[PDB]
Amino acid sequence: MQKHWWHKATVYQIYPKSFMDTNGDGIGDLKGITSKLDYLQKLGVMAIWLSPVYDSPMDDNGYDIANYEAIADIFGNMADMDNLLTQAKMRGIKIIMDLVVNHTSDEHAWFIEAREHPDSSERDYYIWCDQPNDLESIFGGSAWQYDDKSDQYYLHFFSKKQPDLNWENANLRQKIYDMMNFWIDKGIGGFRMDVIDMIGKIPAQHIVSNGPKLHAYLKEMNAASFGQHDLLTVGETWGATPEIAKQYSNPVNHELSMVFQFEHIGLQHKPEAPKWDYVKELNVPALKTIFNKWQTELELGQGWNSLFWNNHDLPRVLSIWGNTGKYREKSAKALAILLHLMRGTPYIYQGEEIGMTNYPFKDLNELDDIESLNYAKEAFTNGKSMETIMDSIRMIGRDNARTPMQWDASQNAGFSTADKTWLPVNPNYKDINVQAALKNSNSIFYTYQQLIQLRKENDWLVDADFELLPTADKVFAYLRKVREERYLIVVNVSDQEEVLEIDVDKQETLISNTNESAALANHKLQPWDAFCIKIL
Ligand SMILES: [Ca+2]
Ligand SMILES: [Ca+2]
Ligand SMILES: [Ca+2]
Repeated sequence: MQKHWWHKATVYQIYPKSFMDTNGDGIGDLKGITSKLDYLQKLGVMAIWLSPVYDSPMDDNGYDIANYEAIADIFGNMADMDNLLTQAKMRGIKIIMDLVVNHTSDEHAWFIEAREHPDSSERDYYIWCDQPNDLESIFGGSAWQYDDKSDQYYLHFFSKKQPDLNWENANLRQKIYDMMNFWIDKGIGGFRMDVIDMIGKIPAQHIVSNGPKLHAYLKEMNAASFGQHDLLTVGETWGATPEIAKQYSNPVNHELSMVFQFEHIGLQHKPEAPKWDYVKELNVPALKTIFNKWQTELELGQGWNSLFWNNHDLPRVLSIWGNTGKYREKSAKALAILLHLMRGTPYIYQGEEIGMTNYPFKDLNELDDIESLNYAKEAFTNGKSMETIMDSIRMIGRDNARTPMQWDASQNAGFSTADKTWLPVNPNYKDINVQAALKNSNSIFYTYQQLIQLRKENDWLVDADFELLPTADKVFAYLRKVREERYLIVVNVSDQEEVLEIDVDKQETLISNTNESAALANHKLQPWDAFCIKIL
């Protein structure tokens, strides 16, 4: 197991439009991010996964790129970007850019030429057809959009303004590599690869993710760009299984460092049902099976896990799986303890470290996300009341993760000085904000800070194995072992008292949000009790 700088790293995901606004337009920008690097350094993260800040029409808020080498005017300019890289590096922080190459904006120059001149080479940069099959767009409707100018349908698994790139075109792939090397030379620390498991798509055969040439393309990409460097590459792979992740992350395959797997996220909705048909409560026994599987199947040297609870497309963890009332702070720490002490690279989504929650959206106008808006329009004429629709969106809507970062108790939680913010600031900012989190020595922030420091200083977080222990349904306990070291992690993922039928010899407490001694002696766990102790 060759160790790289990122094996001890914790990554922080920033959603640019909602992090920090510095010019009063109600939207976050690059200078905003740069001004908060001391805060992130204090937190201890070693890298930032920066969501798209490239030139874009914003149909999918940055994931529909019109120019891979230009900063969207709304975030600032290339000078601001360069300074961010510089200032971040000065503080031990690397920047991981969001690589979105499965598709581009329909306003990208390649597509404009493809449509304007169907004989051009860029025409083959996309996927066209005369007779469309029944493939569907992930944002609703057909994945094929009819273009009346050229008289053919172009593929788009996402919005109509996000035409898919043709990865069978070796020349297109090379263009992508040239663009990737453009960013590599600027000093980035890696790439977060957007739906990367779709580049092996074969539309005509209804093959989307995990296509036959997927890994060959990744090997080619690696060899043509990031491979020669020591960067962190993580792919967003919704169709990833432990076996597939081994192929992606085992160093011997020369592909990626790790990938985001969404099997645990699948528990947020009924099996074989739309994400909108959400599950009210976390099936802890189900989560235990999934986490244990990924921990066991990806043994050191054979692969590497990424660890996350939420992102810019998911409900904040406290709202979907934690507690947002009497045990908000405690459940937040519990969930933090539970995830970060497993083997892998953990990712913290902005606001997660202070325990932010979903937002109580009142109506559709207040929303912004095309996915939710498309869902609402369809659902309303298919048996769903507006109230039922708004209820699903308040729980699952991607906009819940996109409300402004809550810095303090001043106007707009200190996010901006503008009359209004692009997305509304959650009123709970009066109680939930960075300033208040930093002031309280035992706040959620310090739990994450401590977890981050434990990983940077102790090899066992990486070297130790993982063993799930038999416990009550809602109790998530496991031990990490290596050499003469044995670590016991116990987390009561429950709003109520649970049993703990174990006997151990505690020799050291690494971290705890409660009186771990009392729990061990009384053989019972208080709601959301969580701790890691070194045992004999
Ligand atoms: Ca701004
Ligand atoms: Ca026509
Ligand atoms: Ca003002």
